[PDB]
Amino acid sequence: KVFGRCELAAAMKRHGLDNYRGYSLGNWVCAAKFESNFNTQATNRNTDGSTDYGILQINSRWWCNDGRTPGSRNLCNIPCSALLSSDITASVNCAKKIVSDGNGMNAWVAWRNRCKGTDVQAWIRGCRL
Repeated sequence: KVFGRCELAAAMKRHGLDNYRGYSLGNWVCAAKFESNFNTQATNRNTDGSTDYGILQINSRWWCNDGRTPGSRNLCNIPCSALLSSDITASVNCAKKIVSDGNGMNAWVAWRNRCKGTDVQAWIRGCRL
């Protein structure tokens, strides 16, 4: 599923991401835009052989099991395919664990390079939240 901007903001808000660990909703919408273009089915393979899955491009080296990332962990205790569903609940629950791991949203390269420091609240302007 390809979310609309306000559609995703509203789903994310409903799942408790607004101000989660101090990150306002716009940060999460911005990260999702640049990680996946709001597409829950986005996958991208990394040169180490791990793969990033879903709307927040969660990586199989630590966070989910795809059966093909040898020596990897499964810290969200989920098949990576669960991160591709049209229902974002699994991606959100796992992202809450990631952002708690010490480095905050810097664990998302696109957020650090394209969202961090910018006027992120623009990503939720005009939405009925």
